[PDB]
Amino acid sequence: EAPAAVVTGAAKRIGRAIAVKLHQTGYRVVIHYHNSAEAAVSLADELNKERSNTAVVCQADLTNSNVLPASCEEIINSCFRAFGRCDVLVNNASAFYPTPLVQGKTVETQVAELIGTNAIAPFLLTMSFAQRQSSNLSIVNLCDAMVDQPCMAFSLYNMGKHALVGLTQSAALELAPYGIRVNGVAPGVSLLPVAMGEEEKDKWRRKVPLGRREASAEQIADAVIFLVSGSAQYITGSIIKVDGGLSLVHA
Amino acid sequence: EAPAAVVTGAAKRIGRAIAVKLHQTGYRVVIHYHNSAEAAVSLADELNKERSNTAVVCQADLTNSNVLPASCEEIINSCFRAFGRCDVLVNNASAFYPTPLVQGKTVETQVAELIGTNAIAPFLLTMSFAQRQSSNLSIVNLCDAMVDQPCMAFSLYNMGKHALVGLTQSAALELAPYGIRVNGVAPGVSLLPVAMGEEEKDKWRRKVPLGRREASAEQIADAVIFLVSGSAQYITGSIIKVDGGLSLVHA
Amino acid sequence: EAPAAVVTGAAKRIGRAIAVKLHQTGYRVVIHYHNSAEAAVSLADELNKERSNTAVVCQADLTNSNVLPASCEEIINSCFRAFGRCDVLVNNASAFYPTPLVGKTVETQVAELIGTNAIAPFLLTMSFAQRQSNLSIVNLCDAMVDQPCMAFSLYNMGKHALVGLTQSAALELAPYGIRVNGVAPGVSLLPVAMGEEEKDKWRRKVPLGRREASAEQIADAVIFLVSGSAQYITGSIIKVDGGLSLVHA
Amino acid sequence: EAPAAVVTGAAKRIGRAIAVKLHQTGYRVVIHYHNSAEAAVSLADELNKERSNTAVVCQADLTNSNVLPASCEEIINSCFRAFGRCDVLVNNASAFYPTPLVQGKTVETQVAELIGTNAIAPFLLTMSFAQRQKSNLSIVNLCDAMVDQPCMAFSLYNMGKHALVGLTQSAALELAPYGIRVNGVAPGVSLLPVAMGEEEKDKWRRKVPLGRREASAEQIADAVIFLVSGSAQYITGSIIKVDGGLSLVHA
Ligand SMILES: NC(=O)c1ccc[n+]([C@@H]2O[C@H](COP(=O)([O-])OP(=O)(O)OC[C@H]3O[C@@H](n4cnc5c(N)ncnc54)[C@H](OP(=O)(O)O)[C@@H]3O)[C@@H](O)[C@H]2O)c1
Ligand SMILES: NC(=O)c1ccc[n+]([C@@H]2O[C@H](COP(=O)([O-])OP(=O)(O)OC[C@H]3O[C@@H](n4cnc5c(N)ncnc54)[C@H](OP(=O)(O)O)[C@@H]3O)[C@@H](O)[C@H]2O)c1
Ligand SMILES: NC(=O)c1ccc[n+]([C@@H]2O[C@H](COP(=O)([O-])OP(=O)(O)OC[C@H]3O[C@@H](n4cnc5c(N)ncnc54)[C@H](OP(=O)(O)O)[C@@H]3O)[C@@H](O)[C@H]2O)c1
Ligand SMILES: NC(=O)c1ccc[n+]([C@@H]2O[C@H](COP(=O)([O-])OP(=O)(O)OC[C@H]3O[C@@H](n4cnc5c(N)ncnc54)[C@H](OP(=O)(O)O)[C@@H]3O)[C@@H](O)[C@H]2O)c1
Ligand SMILES: Nc1nc(N)c2c(-c3ccccc3)c(-c3ccc(Br)cc3)[nH]c2n1
Ligand SMILES: Nc1nc(N)c2c(-c3ccccc3)c(-c3ccc(Br)cc3)[nH]c2n1
Ligand SMILES: Nc1nc(N)c2c(-c3ccccc3)c(-c3ccc(Br)cc3)[nH]c2n1
Ligand SMILES: Nc1nc(N)c2c(-c3ccccc3)c(-c3ccc(Br)cc3)[nH]c2n1
Repeated sequence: EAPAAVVTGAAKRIGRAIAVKLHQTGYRVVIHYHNSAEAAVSLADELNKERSNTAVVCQADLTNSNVLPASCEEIINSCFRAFGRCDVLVNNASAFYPTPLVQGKTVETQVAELIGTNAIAPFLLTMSFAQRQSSNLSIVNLCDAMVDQPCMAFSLYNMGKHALVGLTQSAALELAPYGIRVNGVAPGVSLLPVAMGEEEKDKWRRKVPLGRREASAEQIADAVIFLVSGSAQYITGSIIKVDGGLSLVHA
Repeated sequence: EAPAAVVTGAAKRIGRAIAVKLHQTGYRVVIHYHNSAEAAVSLADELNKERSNTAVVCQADLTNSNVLPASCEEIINSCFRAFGRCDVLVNNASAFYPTPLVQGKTVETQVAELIGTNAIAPFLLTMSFAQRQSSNLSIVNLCDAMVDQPCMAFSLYNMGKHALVGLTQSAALELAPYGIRVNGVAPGVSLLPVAMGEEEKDKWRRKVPLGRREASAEQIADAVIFLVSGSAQYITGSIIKVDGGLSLVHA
Repeated sequence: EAPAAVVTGAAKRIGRAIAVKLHQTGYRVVIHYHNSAEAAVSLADELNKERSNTAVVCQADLTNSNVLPASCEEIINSCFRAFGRCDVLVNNASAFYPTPLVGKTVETQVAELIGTNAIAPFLLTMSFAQRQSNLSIVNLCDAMVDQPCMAFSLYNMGKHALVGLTQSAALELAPYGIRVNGVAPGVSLLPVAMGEEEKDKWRRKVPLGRREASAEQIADAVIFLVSGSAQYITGSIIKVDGGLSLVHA
Repeated sequence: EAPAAVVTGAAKRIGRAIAVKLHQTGYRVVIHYHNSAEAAVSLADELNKERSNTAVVCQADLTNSNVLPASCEEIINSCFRAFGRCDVLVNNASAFYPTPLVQGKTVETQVAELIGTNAIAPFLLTMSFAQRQKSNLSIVNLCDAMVDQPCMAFSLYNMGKHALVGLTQSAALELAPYGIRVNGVAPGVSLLPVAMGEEEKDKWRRKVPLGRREASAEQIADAVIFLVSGSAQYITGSIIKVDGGLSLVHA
């Protein structure tokens, strides 16, 4: 029978691309979302129309809180519900905005959001994924290739992305006895943020040595697909950059 | 007059060695502690017996919560109250224990203590240290040379230490325009846990290529006070391992 | 027409599996070898007997010396002569033996270890870039580069050099559309030569399945990096180590 | 009795600054040099005026060749003949010029020079240092903080420096039983070529978060002094960036 995948924040952009490619590949999918209800379901529609009863949505806030453990357990239960199993988890949902260390939301809701989405939620979803368990179980976390050359005033965001690296590695180690492989994919400049002015998008595009453009979500998705495939059966603890060389450029 | 430093989790072991070294090099010191009140006031007595009015204790749970921001603000304030300045902050305090992904603290609490002590409280304390500001201002984060080869089942801890790497870097970037340098010191195996039985202590020592033993607490302190000193005026963002070669030893 | 690939040290073990997989994917191949000439011409038969005229062999010593640049120029040149093109270069060949800080001369140890693992790869890359689709290079790195074997420093030195090439050439060749990346095995394809004790010694260390990578698992990552699914990947090095580099002493 | 150090390319600039400081710390010094005989000797003199019979010079080419092992072995013997002991070795001489991949030394020569100076000579020097020694014995390699963010068209230089990281770690591990520590110091932007236009110099300075200026050679030397000191006695395999945050700045 077909294998099943959760993708968090899958309604749009890189998560959507990841869900769709998983689906094209043969996976059933749980499309998680938080605010983007309509677009989660029009994606479920498009997927179901290709193959019936192979895409469900599932809603949750992944901010850090007393209920996040329960919420994450439910994101996983929702895959066991819909489809009777969970083979793959993709931690993609991510909050991303500035948090200057100096003044010239409150700071703890910033902690909860940035940290929760980017680290703690992936950790709990990792627990829950593992608890339930010729399989090919793997997890893939959306990392950041610029993690060691971070943007100005984004410390919390970066602490979250650093912790996810930490999680990737710890969980790879601890869960390899179970055959649960844990890897990551590190976009650099990919789909630019929607509000960003077009002249700012071009600035960033120009930085990238491979063809002076951002990666398509599709291109990110391909690195994910590879890591979930049987061609990655010996890979765990690896974080593939997909950055066009961006991480290599000195200031 | 004499500079002032805050050392978190300073009552004993490595934090006490830092406090002491900074005091001998001529700093006044805030000795932050959590539960170890006796050892803390005992340390501050010794240090004030050496040099009257140069040491204070300040108490605070560094567990993550919505008041942790004010608790950190107050640690910094305590230093400005007692001494009129704050030149150096050492982020030493840390919670350490297994958090197995697969199986009595709640996980939420496990998250709050492990992330909050090793990453969030430092972020917050950095913000406040920055906010409150001839001078040689620096921060020194106690990190972990094994961060990329972590203990089995210490994933929340390892995510906190990783995030602490991220802060060190992002903060160093963000606060260099203020002349605030931000660096780290990364033990490997130093003073073993108080209640580890000698036999297990030795398994760990035998792994150290340089001497087959652990770093004394002073050996850690030395790296700290180097990084604080004017012999490091241009160092920012560096984390210095003090692991006697252990991170280089493969399995 | 079908793309072409150079694989160094492709007569046997990982290098061979890589030449084979690239052939299955529809590439023509230049099979480089040094001493393993019998194996090398046998491989070429297999592949040519499967698709005619799609494999040649090419002998070279990749030890550092003043004729290396010429040797490396000629390996690339061999691919152009045999196939009219060269889309992919795989730096695989590598010398591997202890060189303690306390057989052969230290100058011969330097020239074999640094040559094979670093200098030939740099030379071959140069020649590859200068003779010019989905063009790219894959360097076989080493997942244990930052946690090495005791006494293997010339070797390690080579591998570190390789990382730097991989990055330096990734960045430099990008405006020419050449991608450069790496695959980094942990403990892989253990010989029958090694003792059961010593083979089990390494196998016990690997978190994922208590075993070494197969030649073909290392090759899989290679072909992923040359494929149209890696078009935005350059500068990247993929560990394929079953968790080994995450294991503390 | 006074300890003794070898410093390669000690005539000028950073290595001289290292020699001076080792000297001012109490070291007798071997000042090695290749073409700068006149400044080598003027330094030997300046130092010997300070303390008689504490500084010699030793000329050699450190390009890779059949005679490099012997030339390196001599350099070490030179310190032994002069001072009766070899305590510290600082590998600092480096060739540095662009070697583009794509269309007037021959490439064989460039290899020999860039890899010999940066990598093979430090290895051969490390062998002989070690061979003689079988206390506070340490080696310090001058590394590069931009080694993973390389300058465009400096592949052979970058390979050199990369191999050097590899030696540091390899040697640290292997020489640890002999009590010999092996560390590195990783300048980012220090002394700019004398002849480089100030307008070109400023483009590098302005990159540097910490004070928008290059490291002085004494700042680099402060890190080396630390590494050789008794404060660094458990420190091996470590590389300390001295870069004012430039390694942290993205494109
Ligand atoms: N874009 C890039 O160039 C880039 C660069 C480096 C790394 N990455 C990483 O690659 C991944 C994908 O990036 P992206 O730009 O596609 O992400 P994105 O557009 O910022 O957001 C991804 C999704 O995360 C979900 N999300 C945000 N906050 C949440 C919360 N509190 N609870 C639950 N879900 C939440 C959102 O879902 P709803 O819309 O359903 O509310 C959103 O659609 C991320 O992990 C990102 O950090 C991306
Ligand atoms: N020891 C090692 O071998 C080693 C290895 C790697 C890294 N490091 C790092 O070096 C630093 C010192 O190590 P160590 O072994 O001396 O640390 P430790 O004794 O395990 O912890 C130091 C102190 O941190 C404080 N702390 C713990 N939980 C807290 C909470 N919720 N709120 C406030 N404070 C809390 C405690 O103070 P009270 O006693 O007053 O409660 C504790 O005494 C740590 O960051 C550690 O991770 C040490
Ligand atoms: N095997 C592992 O576990 C492992 C681990 C980490 C990294 N890697 C890397 O992955 C790659 C493949 O590994 P491997 O174990 O398959 O390699 P291997 O069998 O040790 O060597 C492969 C080939 O390199 C060639 N070679 C050696 N010295 C040479 C010289 N002076 N000139 C030209 N060619 C020479 C030999 O060709 P001939 O037989 O024709 O003489 C040999 O067949 C290597 O770069 C290796 O370092 C492997
Ligand atoms: N300055 C920087 O910004 C920077 C940045 C990153 C790393 N570093 C590293 O820090 C170290 C010192 O840098 P620096 O700028 O002061 O050095 P440098 O001036 O570029 O060169 C140092 C010395 O190396 C010697 N040298 C060159 N080729 C040689 C050969 N074939 N054999 C023997 N010696 C040779 C020269 O000695 P003679 O003059 O006697 O011929 C020269 O004075 C170097 O290893 C460098 O790579 C420096
Ligand atoms: N969830 C999420 N969304 C994003 N949109 C980004 C973006 C993003 C922001 C601006 C332009 C392109 C991508 C990044 C990001 C991280 C480090 C650096 Br250096 C640069 C960008 N992380 C991100 N994470
Ligand atoms: N606050 C704190 N206390 C500690 N006692 C440790 C210890 C510690 C405990 C037992 C034996 C050696 C060290 C560590 C630690 C970090 C990485 C690895 Br791999 C292993 C342990 N972090 C620690 N952090
Ligand atoms: N060209 C080449 N051949 C090899 N056979 C190896 C081997 C190898 C060694 C022992 C058993 C099997 C393969 C490795 C290798 C590198 C780092 C560590 Br830590 C351990 C092994 N590199 C290698 N490179
Ligand atoms: N032996 C040597 N000398 C130098 N003068 C440099 C310089 C240097 C040359 C000009 C301006 C600034 C520094 C560098 C260097 C390292 C990383 C980058 Br990204 C760029 C240059 N390495 C060097 N190595």
